[PDB]
Amino acid sequence: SAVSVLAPNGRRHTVKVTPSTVLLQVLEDTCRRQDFNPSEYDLKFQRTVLDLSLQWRFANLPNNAKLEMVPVSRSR
Repeated sequence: SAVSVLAPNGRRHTVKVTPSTVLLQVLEDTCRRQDFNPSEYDLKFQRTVLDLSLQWRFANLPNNAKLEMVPVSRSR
């Protein structure tokens, strides 16, 4: 399994995550290294929202699991 994050700011980065790994840990990890906040950033893929409370084991993401990056505070 692999996850991809396409930043609309012109920044395209892909992060390989596990299908059993919580996006929270990945998002938090990438957010930590990428010094980013969820309350200021939101992730969504197709018809599935990508956030912290969105586990792959549930949100069921695609192989490269490509997610779209969007500035904001969680889904809503």
